[PDB]
Amino acid sequence: SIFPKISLRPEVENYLKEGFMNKEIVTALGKQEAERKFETLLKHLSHPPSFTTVRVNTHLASVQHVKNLLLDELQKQFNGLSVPILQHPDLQDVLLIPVIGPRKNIKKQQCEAIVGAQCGNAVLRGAHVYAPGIVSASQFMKAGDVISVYSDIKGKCKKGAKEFDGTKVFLGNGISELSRKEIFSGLPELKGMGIRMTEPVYLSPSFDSVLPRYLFLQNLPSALVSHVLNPQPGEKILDLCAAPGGKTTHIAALMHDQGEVIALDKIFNKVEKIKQNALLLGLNSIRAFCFDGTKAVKLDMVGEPPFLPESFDRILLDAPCSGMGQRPNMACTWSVKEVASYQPLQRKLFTAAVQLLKPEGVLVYSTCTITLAENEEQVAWALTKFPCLQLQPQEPQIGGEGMRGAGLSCEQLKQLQRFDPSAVPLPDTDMDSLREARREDMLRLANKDSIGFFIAKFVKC
RNA sequence: AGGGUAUAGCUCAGGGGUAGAGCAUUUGACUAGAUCAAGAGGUCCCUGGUUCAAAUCCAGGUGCCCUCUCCA
Repeated sequence: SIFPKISLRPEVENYLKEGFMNKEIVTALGKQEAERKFETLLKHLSHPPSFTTVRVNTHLASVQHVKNLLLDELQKQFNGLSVPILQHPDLQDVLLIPVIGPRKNIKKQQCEAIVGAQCGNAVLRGAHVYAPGIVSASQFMKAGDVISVYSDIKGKCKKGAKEFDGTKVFLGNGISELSRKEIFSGLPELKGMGIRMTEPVYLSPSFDSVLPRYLFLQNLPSALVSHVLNPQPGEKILDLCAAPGGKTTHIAALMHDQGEVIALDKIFNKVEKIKQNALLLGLNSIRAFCFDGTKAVKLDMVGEPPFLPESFDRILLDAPCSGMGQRPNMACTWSVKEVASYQPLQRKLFTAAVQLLKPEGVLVYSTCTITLAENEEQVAWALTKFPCLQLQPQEPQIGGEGMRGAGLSCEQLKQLQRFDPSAVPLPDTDMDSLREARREDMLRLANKDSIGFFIAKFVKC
């Protein structure tokens, strides 16, 4: 629709192209088709998902209660607009709010501000512009000025700059609450509101300080993962890469906080964020540790990690990935070496996971990337190296089947869940479109028009 | 078969031989700053290797980072 394709390095785009145009897909579909599929994918990745999906913290509040509170909240924020809040029939603890946009009738103001690419993506998903996000602003900007926010998708703007000839993307207009002086004079690492978005291209609710103990903003497949893992109350669960602990706290909430959930991560601050989230949402079965997942298997002779092999009931490998499935992702200035730099680490973490998994246990491997090398290929590799593992069907089944290329069978591909951004056309949700929308169309939209994601389920013998 | 990164207070270019920009700060003019000038600034992370010579290339060490919705 409104945005161009995702700006990739030629080498990177040709890499992904090599991925989606392999012998198998070409055979089953033909080059003329697969190419358009790939291009459509690249065209969709630049645009936000058409649904704001929020997870309800069932361990503190019910879905109904939270839904009503969010109805009041949306009534407040949107000044009396009428957007619905659907409840997913398959994901019981997930609420869905449709995204209104894009709006092409936004009049660009002369007073401008430039945020980081990440902050831009956040704004497109309904966030305001907080002070640490602004990297550039008009030198004559005062608090209260109606300004136009642009996203530095290339990340080539040097902080403090009064002008920028690089690549900008209009995100919408908002009222400023700081002057350029207040932001860039001296060095105050100040926090708070910088730009209150009043006219965004995509209209979505702001989830900053609203129902912090009841809500958790989370993409549909990410919430789906914990459901697929299917943890039972009283079991022992371990996710090697947990931070900031969305899927962790979800797992804990599914177990009614009755059991043991061990969460690991390499970076300290991230682990602290896990703990903060757990304490916030009221989960007490969560125990977080700063630790290298690859070195989590006990070897030397001595409750904390490392752990003895086959000592966990279920294991979730939410492995680190290229993040190519991220939406909206307008530009990626990465090297190819950087993009494919994850396969070895993923494999190490996988091996460590399998070693730590009890027999008849469940191992869920999940990424938010679209590359074959990090998804289906890893599944084939895993099924080869570990013959004790066996691919399992998943519930609920929401995403598409696995992509051909790794040499798996159709029966094997059907047991995988791959979310494809190019599944459905980009819906230009308007109020008139809202009024005339069948519910099943909205649900199919939420299920299909989502970020890139991949889920695989394994059982040990 | 993990990767990226370390340079001025901040944000970052650059590049085998005299240290670069924007912003911040400092000073001077003009009417506190949508003005004009002027200079103040850094053992270029540590160690070792290649080399006549390493801030640059290489290896090891260390710190930070690799978004899976919102103080970026």
